[PDB]
Amino acid sequence: SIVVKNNIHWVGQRDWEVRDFHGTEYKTLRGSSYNSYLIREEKNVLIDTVKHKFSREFVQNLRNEIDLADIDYIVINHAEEDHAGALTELMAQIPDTPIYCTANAIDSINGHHHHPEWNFNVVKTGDTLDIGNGKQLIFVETPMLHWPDSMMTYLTGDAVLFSNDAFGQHYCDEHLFNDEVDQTELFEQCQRYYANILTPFSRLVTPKITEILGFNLPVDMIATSHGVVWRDNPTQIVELYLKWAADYQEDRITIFYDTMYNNTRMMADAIAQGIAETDPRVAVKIFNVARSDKNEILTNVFRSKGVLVGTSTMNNVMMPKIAGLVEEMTGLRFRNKRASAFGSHGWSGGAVDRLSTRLQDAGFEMSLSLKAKWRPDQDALKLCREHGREIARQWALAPL
Amino acid sequence: SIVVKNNIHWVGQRDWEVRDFHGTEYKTLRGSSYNSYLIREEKNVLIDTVKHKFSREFVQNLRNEIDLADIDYIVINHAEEDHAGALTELMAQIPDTPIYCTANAIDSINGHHHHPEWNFNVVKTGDTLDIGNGKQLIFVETPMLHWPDSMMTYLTGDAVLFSNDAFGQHYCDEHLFNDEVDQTELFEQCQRYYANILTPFSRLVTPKITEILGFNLPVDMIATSHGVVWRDNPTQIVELYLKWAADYQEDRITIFYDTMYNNTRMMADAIAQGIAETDPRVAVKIFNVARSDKNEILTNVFRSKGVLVGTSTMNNVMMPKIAGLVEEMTGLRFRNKRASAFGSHGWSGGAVDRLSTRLQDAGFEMSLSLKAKWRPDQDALKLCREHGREIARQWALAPL
Ligand SMILES: Cc1cc2nc3c(=O)[nH]c(=O)nc-3n(C[C@H](O)[C@H](O)[C@H](O)COP(=O)(O)O)c2cc1C
Ligand SMILES: Cc1cc2nc3c(=O)[nH]c(=O)nc-3n(C[C@H](O)[C@H](O)[C@H](O)COP(=O)(O)O)c2cc1C
Ligand SMILES: [Fe+3]
Ligand SMILES: [Fe+3]
Ligand SMILES: [Fe+3]
Ligand SMILES: [Fe+3]
Ligand SMILES: [O]
Ligand SMILES: [O]
Repeated sequence: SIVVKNNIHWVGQRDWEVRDFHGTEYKTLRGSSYNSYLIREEKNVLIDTVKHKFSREFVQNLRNEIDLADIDYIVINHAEEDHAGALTELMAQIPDTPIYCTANAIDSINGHHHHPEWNFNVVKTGDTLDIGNGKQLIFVETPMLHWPDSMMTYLTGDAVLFSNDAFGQHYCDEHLFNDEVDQTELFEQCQRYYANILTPFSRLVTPKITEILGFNLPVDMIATSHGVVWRDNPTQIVELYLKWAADYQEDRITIFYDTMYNNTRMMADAIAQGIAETDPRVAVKIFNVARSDKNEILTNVFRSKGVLVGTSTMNNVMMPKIAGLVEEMTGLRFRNKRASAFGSHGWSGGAVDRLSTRLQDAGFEMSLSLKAKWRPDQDALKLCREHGREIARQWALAPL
Repeated sequence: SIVVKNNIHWVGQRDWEVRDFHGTEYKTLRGSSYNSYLIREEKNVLIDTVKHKFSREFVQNLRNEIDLADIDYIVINHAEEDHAGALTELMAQIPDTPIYCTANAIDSINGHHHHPEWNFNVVKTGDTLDIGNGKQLIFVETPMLHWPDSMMTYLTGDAVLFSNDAFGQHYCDEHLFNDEVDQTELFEQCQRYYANILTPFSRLVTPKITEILGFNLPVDMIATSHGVVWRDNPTQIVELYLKWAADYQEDRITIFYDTMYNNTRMMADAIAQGIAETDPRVAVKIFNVARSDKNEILTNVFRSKGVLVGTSTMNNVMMPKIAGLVEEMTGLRFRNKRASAFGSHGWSGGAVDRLSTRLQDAGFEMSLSLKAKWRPDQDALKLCREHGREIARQWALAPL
């Protein structure tokens, strides 16, 4: 175990191998960690557990740190399998130990573990739990961030905020603190995490953070459930969340597509050239959805002021990977972004109009579409390049 | 080159490495071949070419077989890149050589190659082309099988039908004839080809085959553009096409799903058990779309009387791989099939109803949906197993 601060001990699990989260919809290219914490004052408190995969290691490591019978309280901020997965294994040894969680958490814990006989203690925002030596735990409900059962736990005196998923990231390292790891990799994983997970709940992020700041509680460290512990200027991740929640966008345009014979690809490249020669201020990224990392694309969309999506017509409908990605964007609910559909067809086409409608359903402000027949010749590529010019001028943040 | 029959020579290209067709939407697990044919009578006729990738090999191999200036006519049954890709390379050496094709083919050839100055000869069904020695070519238009430009070429005397894509399959082997290869692998690739490509055009297959048979033309061999040449009982593939075109279905049910925490998976397994214990006549297949071959799933759907599709609710919508697969099935237009949606959710759900609607849009006759909250307990698994019973009884081809 590792000492976080004073009597706070890290008893979590590092995961160097993990590459698949949420089935296969979140790629963790730099692994992850599942942070669990043991506070040892007059009372002994365990905050969260780990993924069920590492349940046998978690309990064994916990035994080496403390006698299981000496654990007074267990706090579950979040009952997702990556934090409450080892709960059944633990409660098998100490079935009488009280569990402090939200009312919604009782539903989610019982939903996964099927042990309603456990001793649950419903907490709400403002409720306190004394652990001795002048210190206490303060609970703050954070529903739909990102689950109905989500909450945070604040420790007085030591001034440590256990925020669980919030402000966390999928980044594995032997070092525990934020000032001990590579800043670029840390930032990338942080923004990747928010873009793919917390984007649809951005409207709830700002008022909740404002509420927490209203409590006037000092924060020396922010102990998340994923990745590093923020100790050096810990509120930097809070400020990033405030910026990211305000319908974040840079002067950036993301282009992604799928293709069978590279006809749509040639259209995408021509559009990009038109943009770059019209507005040098705009950053342009191009991805083939069949050949690229899906979560990297979505992170770029989150950063972009607008997107262009390409697809060829196949059996009167759009390419499936495009349809799948559009469905996902419909759930992430991006705001204040614009979009334009394009692609090639053989005869009757129809997939571009179909795509344009579904992008509109996803919440994008739609511009005119761009269509081409078979492989674009020099004249057709001019039209594609002209489309990029028209898009650049329309989506301009500032004149010229 | 290989002698097909008399003066008919195979001058195509084998592709052992190929794994991706139509972008990445068709996996060729056993490679493929691109069959081109050179007929040498009084006139010399080249039928189709090969993929553009092998253009330099194709021309060089063609030179070794015959002087390029001695080629009288070029026949293009189909202008898709895997058959007409090496055309520009060839016409650069012999620009005056006439091209015989459909009216729609002029649009598709020029669409890919941008050389409208080529000498095109529009042919329609019934048109003939004498090549000497009492032999001639007879052209038969096959629009939307699978392209608007598609046609077949029949050679009199030798009685060889050049059917291009039709009756072909993606199967690579050193041996050229159907009686020289593994029958099981051949059948599998044949059915895989029809299910993923020709299913939406099944209504056109039967009348077209009926029309061809009406011509009373003898067929000794069927030389496709993909895979083996049918010489031993060559009409067996024609009969399979007739069976497959009649809204083909066996006593079979396909179940596929995507999941994040295996909750939906446990539902799928319970449903299967309920079916198998209710109707022993039914064959059941289960696939995880994120972990399985997409084209194998679709081949099973083609063979199935009905399907069950599972998904969890993620950001109020369905899993993207499921959305993508449903979009593709909407294009394949399966007929006379039934479906049932299922899956797990956390709180409000909604993805199952969303999926049920889109399956209905895909043409499936929808039965009642099955829903569960979090991880199904013993009581919930009974309900899932009961759902399988209800489905089995409803979809029964015969009583009991
Ligand atoms: C399997 C298949 C199905 C197709 N279906 C259609 C169609 O329904 N409507 C259409 O206009 N073109 C259709 N096409 C033609 C393509 O849209 C055309 O070749 C396009 O220019 C290729 O786009 P891409 O190279 O960007 O993938 C189809 C092509 C293939 C291979
Ligand atoms: C990222 C994420 C988003 C979710 N969104 C919803 C939702 O919008 N509505 C809902 O009812 N449950 C939601 N859930 C909960 C899951 O539907 C629930 O855990 C389900 O039982 C898991 O299904 P599975 O294991 O088959 O993938 C979400 C879960 C995750 C991880
Ligand atoms: Fe979570
Ligand atoms: Fe988590
Ligand atoms: Fe084809
Ligand atoms: Fe082909
Ligand atoms: O989580
Ligand atoms: O093809």
